[PDB]
Amino acid sequence: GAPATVTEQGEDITSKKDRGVLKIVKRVGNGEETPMIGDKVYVHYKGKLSNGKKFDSSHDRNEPFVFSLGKGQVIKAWDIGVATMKKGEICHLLCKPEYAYGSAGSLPKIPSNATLFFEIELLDFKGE
Ligand SMILES: CC[C@H]1CCCC[C@]1(O)C(=O)C(=O)N1CCCC[C@H]1C(=O)O[C@H](CCc1ccc(OC)c(OC)c1)c1cccc(OCC(=O)O)c1
Repeated sequence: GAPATVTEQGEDITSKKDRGVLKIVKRVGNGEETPMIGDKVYVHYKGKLSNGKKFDSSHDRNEPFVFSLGKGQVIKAWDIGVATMKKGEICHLLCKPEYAYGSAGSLPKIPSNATLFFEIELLDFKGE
């Protein structure tokens, strides 16, 4: 499925090139530039365990997820990934536990040492 496609075809977007965060652009965004650090970003996402089991989706509450980019308000893979996106883009990310919830996890739904799949749609962003 989609996780396996990222494993097989994904671009390594980490600074360390350790395959910790892998990305495929699924829909090219029409936006010109990536958001700046600090900007308010508006996203819709689907989150799955590596095995494909759904754990959360913003589409279940019909509400975009909103955070400030690059401020450590979310897991490291998200700060890394969203920073590479343009407005309107949908990407798939595969995130090793070092760049997500590590040995601690996010219990009960996310276990220790989980590799996570996310589809992120960058709906919009506004300058810090
Ligand atoms: C099973 C995970 C669910 C649980 C219900 C809320 C969303 C959820 O956390 C999720 O789907 C998720 O895994 N997210 C949410 C979308 C952004 C990516 C990821 C996330 O970073 O969530 C943070 C978790 C807290 C966090 C923050 C910073 C971290 O590193 C610096 C970090 O590392 C382990 C962990 C998040 C942020 C804000 C709100 C939130 O949940 C809603 C709430 O608390 O009101 C969850």
